[PDB]
Amino acid sequence: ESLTLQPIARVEGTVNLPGSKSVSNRALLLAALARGTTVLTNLLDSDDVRHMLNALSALGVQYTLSADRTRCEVTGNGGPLRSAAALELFLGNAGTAMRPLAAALCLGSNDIVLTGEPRMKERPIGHLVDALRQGGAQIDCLEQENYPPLRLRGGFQGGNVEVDGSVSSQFLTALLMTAPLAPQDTVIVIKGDLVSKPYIDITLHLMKTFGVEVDNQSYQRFVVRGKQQYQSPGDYLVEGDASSASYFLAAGAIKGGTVKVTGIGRNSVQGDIRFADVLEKMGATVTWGDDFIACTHGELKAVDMDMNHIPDAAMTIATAALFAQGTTTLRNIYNWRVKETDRLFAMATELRKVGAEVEEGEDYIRITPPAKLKYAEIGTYNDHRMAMCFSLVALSDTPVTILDPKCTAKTFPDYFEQLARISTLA
Ligand SMILES: O=C(O)C1=C[C@@H](OP(=O)(O)O)[C@@H](O)[C@H](O)C1
Repeated sequence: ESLTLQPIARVEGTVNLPGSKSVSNRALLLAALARGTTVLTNLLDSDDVRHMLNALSALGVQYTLSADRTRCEVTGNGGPLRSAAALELFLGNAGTAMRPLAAALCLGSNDIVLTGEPRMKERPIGHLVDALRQGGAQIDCLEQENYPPLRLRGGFQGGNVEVDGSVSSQFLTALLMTAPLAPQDTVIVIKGDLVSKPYIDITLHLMKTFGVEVDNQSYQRFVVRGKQQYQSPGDYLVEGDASSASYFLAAGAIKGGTVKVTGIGRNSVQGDIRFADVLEKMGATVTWGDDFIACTHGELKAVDMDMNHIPDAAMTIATAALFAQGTTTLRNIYNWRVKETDRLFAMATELRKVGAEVEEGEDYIRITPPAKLKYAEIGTYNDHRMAMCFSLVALSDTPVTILDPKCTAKTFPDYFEQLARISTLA
């Protein structure tokens, strides 16, 4: 399968964002653990969320979904997830299911195997397993240490644990969400640098919404009290997805017009709202509201920036760089290599097909645009963001052909239709 995008002369309009994947999967897990019934509004319907929903169903969590799957009423367990069956749960390539559920299922005495698609068995989890085992969990890495599939037999108590922060923030997120329900207090010491810190902030905001606070000591040590129970907030509104928003804001920066996205704004908890600051630095004009961000085209110039705070939205800058004057350098993005694909390799390989000169560093990428873009078929590596980032090539005089376009469904099934709604073809 492929989709050819014809050259787009102008983008403009207003995009009502689908729900945030990061918020959706945290809120589903917390609602399943909490006391009380939580009603989630603007939940994302995408593969990653569906895998979380299916796992929760298999684990006995009671919930109802609206016809469109964006409103979900979750009856909380008022305690850890529990199954008497020796289940095997398939989690696709959803890190926000695999990492958080691996930790959550270490509470109690279940016997559950977590697995996923071939790529998920190549994505690291050892830093999380190490910390969980330090706290008493029984875990078997059935194929190789440091990777799924995992057999979880429970027993996490708490105590003094160390988690490496240098590869994924999702390990710390998973520990943070599970620790409050453990029988003992947990003191988490961070080994090394912590990457993707804004996603830790999402986790802490969500936990607070569900009635639990922790002591965050400068992102280097976290004190969590055990013996707690999450408390349903009642209604909870899932923010629009700020990572999905990046494509439309960038499209406005490149080929607007003014493109406005709704469902996020200046006070959102998602770190990817800071992507708009990059577009502003490149020369676009950005306007903020409480519930929108808008971007209007201006002449674009390259940037050289540390992108560790926005690793996903940073991919959008890599293709937006094709439209900027000068060489763009994106630094401190090593963990691109361990995500849906090796995104440093993939981004460099596909950018070169459209004519860019690319230096693929170990943990950075440097992109020098060609004078004129070239037509290419873009491989997408079963990575939603490769498809969505390369859609921006068509904001030029050159079409682009996206291979396997349905991979966008990991987080954004209707991406191309939403892009078409704001596009005027040349
Ligand atoms: O916690 C989250 O919701 C996420 C954390 C990030 O991963 P890393 O912490 O591995 O960078 C991000 O890339 C991912 O898409 C979503």
